[PDB]
Amino acid sequence: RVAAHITGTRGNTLSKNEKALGRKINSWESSGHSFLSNLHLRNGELVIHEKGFYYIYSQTYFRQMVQYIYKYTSYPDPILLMKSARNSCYGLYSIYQGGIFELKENDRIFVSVTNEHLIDMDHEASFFGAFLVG
Repeated sequence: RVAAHITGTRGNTLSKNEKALGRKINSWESSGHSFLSNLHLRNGELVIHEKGFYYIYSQTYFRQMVQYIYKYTSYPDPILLMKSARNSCYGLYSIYQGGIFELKENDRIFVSVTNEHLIDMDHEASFFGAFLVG
């Protein structure tokens, strides 16, 4: 089985730039409902082992709030796959988005966000994963 769901561990009050927009999230972890099967975690990125279509999704709890999902292929710069944007009026702005994407062996994917208004790493409120579809 090829699948992964990694948890955001929180230990609340948490734009863009040339190559990648927002700031990359790397505080996930492989006791919080997160696992790794035929995929691993490194530098806060999901490294692909098997080539195939993958339904990638991410929920970032914000507690211009835009969530990004990049892929690092055999190409110098990060390739943006999906982007979920929101704008506030306290606040509650969870953001879920997913989509099927073709990946090659060694492709690394990561989540990026605009900290426009805090991000809560509740292992239940903020996760990142993907799985092989066929």
